[PDB]
Amino acid sequence: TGRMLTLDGNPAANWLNNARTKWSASRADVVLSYQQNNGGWPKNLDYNSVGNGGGGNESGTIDNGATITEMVFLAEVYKSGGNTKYRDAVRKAANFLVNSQYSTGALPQFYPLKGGYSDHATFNDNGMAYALTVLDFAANKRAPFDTDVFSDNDRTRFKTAVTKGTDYILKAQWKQNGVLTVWCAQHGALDYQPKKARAYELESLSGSESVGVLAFLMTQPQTAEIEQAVRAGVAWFNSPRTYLEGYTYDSSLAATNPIVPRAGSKMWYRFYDLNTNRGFFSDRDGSKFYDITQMSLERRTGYSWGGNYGTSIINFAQKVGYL
Repeated sequence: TGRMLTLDGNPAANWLNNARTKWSASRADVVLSYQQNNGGWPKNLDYNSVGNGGGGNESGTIDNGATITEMVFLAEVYKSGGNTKYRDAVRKAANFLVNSQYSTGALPQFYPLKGGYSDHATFNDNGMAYALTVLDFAANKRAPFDTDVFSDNDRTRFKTAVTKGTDYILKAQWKQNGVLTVWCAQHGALDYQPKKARAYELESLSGSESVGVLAFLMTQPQTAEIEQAVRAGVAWFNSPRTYLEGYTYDSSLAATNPIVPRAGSKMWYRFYDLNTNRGFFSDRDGSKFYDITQMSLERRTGYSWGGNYGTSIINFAQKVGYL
C-alpha cells in the first residue's frame, strides 16, 4: 500500500519475530550475563547449555546471530515482564550497533575493529541485513520496541543508521557485465568491492546471504531504485543461469557428494563466480574449483556448499507481485 510492502511472510521479519522468544524467558539473566560493556555480545552462544557469563571488555560481534538475537529477545522479556535491567541492556545494544557503523553505512563483523576480514561490511550469517532490520523495527516503534525502551531522538538516530545501511547495500550490489545481481557475503567497508573472509570464503555472489539482504530491502519504502534493485536480485535467484534444475543439497550425503539429482527441485550454490555466474567450491588452501569431490573431507562435511536459498525470497516476491 503506497510504496510499502507487507511484512507478512518477509523472511527478515519472520527471523525477528521468532527471536523475541528464541529461548525460555527464564534464560534472560544468563543472556544478560554475557553482554560486554560496549553493549555487544562477544560470541554466539547456546543459552540452553551454557553457565552464567561474567560480562567483559572484549569486542562485540554480529557473528552467527550474536547481539542482534539477544537484544530482540531481551526487548521482548522487558515488554512482557517490566524489569528495566533488560531495557537498559537493549539500549546499550542498539547504541553498540550504531557506534559500529562506518560513515558509508557498512556494519562490521566485530567492533571495536579487530583487523582482517572482520572489519568488512559483513552480510555473513545475515549479520548486516538483520542488524538493519532490528534498527528499522526500533526506528518505526514496532514490537517489541513499542515500550519506553527508546525515545524519539533514539528513533531518529536509528532511522539515520538504517538509511545509511540501505545506501551501502544499493552501492555494493554487484553489476555483472552491466546487469544488477546480488551481494558477496562480505564487501569492503569503504570501497564497496567483494572481499574474501575465511580461507574457503572467496569473492563471489552469495546464494546464502543475498536472500536476507533482499528481505531487508523489501521492508523499506519502495523507491523506484529500491524496487529495481529488489526485482534484479529476485530475477537473479529465479534464473536458470543461477539455480541447478532437478537437484537438491542433501547434507546427509556429504561424505562424498551432497549435490544430488531430485525431481521437482532446484538447488542454489553458496558461492557463484562474480563474472561467469558459475557455482564453485573452495577449501582450507583457498583454492577455487568446480567438482565438490575434489574437496577435503572435513570442508565438504563441515560447511554447506549449497541449499534451497532462493525458495523463500522467490515465494515472497510472488506474494507481493515482484516477479
